[PDB]
Amino acid sequence: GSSPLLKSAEREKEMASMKEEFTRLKEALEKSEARRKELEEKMVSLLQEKNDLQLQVQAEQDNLADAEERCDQLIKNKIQLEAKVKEMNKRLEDEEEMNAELTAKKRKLEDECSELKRDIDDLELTLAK
Amino acid sequence: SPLLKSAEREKEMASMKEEFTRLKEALEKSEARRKELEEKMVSLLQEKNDLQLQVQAEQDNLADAEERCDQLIKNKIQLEAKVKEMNKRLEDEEEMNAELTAKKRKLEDECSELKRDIDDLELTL
Repeated sequence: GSSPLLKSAEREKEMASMKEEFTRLKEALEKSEARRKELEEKMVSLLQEKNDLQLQVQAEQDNLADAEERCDQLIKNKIQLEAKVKEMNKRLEDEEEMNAELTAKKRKLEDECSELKRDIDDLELTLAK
Repeated sequence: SPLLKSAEREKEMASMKEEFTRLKEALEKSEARRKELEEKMVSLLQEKNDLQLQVQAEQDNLADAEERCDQLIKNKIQLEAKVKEMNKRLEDEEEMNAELTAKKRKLEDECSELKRDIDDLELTL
C-alpha cells in the first residue's frame, strides 16, 4: 500500500542521481586519460633525449682519451729531441773551441816562421859581399 | 507495460552499479600511472641537465687537449728543423778544423825546415 508506493518514488530519485554520477565518473577518467597519454609519450621523448646526451658524453670522453694519447706520444718525443739538441749544442761548443785553439796555434807558428826568416836574414848579412 | 518498467529500472541500475566500481577503479589506476611518470620525469630532468653539463665540460677538456697537441706538433717540427740545422753546422765546424789542422801542419813543417837552415848555417861560425 503506502510503503511499497513511497519506495518506488525514492527508487527513481536514486536513478536520476546515479545518472548524474554516471556522467561525472565518465568525465573525470576521460580528462585524466588525456593527461596520462600526453605524459607517457612526453616521458618517452625525454628518455630518448637523455640517451642522445649519454652517447654524446661517451663520444666526447673518448675523443678526449685519444687527444691525451697523442699528447703523451708528442711529450715523450719532445723529451728525446730536446736531449739531442742539448747534446749537439755541447759538441758544437766543443768544436768551436778546437777551432779557436788551432787558430791560436796557427797564429803562433806564423809569428815564429816570420821571426826565423828574420834570424836567417840577419845571420847571412854578416857574410854579405 | 508498467508491470515491466520496474524490472527495466532494476537492471539499468544493476549494470550501472557494475560500471561504477569499474570506472572508479580505472580512475584510481589512470591517476596512479600519472603520479608515476611525474615522479620519474622529475628524476629525468635532473639527469638530462647533468648530462648537458657533462658534455659541455668534456668538450672544454677536448679543446684544451687539442690545443696542447697542436702546439706540441708545431714544437716537434721546430725541434726537427733545429736538429738538421745543427748537424749541418757540425759538419761545417769539423770541415773547418780539418783545414786549420792541415794549415797548422804546413806551418809546423815550414818552421821545422827553417830551424835547420839556421842550424846548418850556425855550425860554421
